[PDB]
Amino acid sequence: MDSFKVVLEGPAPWGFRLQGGKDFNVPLSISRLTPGGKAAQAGVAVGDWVLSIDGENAGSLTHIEAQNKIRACGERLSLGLSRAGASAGASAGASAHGNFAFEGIGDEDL
Repeated sequence: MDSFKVVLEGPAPWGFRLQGGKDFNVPLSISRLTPGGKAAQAGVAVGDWVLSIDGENAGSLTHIEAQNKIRACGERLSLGLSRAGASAGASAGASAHGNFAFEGIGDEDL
């Protein structure tokens, strides 16, 4: 699989989430990604497999830690993703109706 990187730098916050847990022998990946959001600008899509955060390998950090790595960002955030197989998908037209899933979240949101 061909790996790649994506750095998102901007004034406003991000609009994506993360999950998994290295400590729990679980890989890190994006939980949710708002349509046309900040992360989307860089070309990120929910489902991808996270390899590193803020230019630092996330193979030593846990789920909760992974978040702090992003929020800690000050100038720019550099994340690394890879080509996943049958990860997941989404819908764009749904936006027209207002198909969202953001509410009572934040603990993991970024």
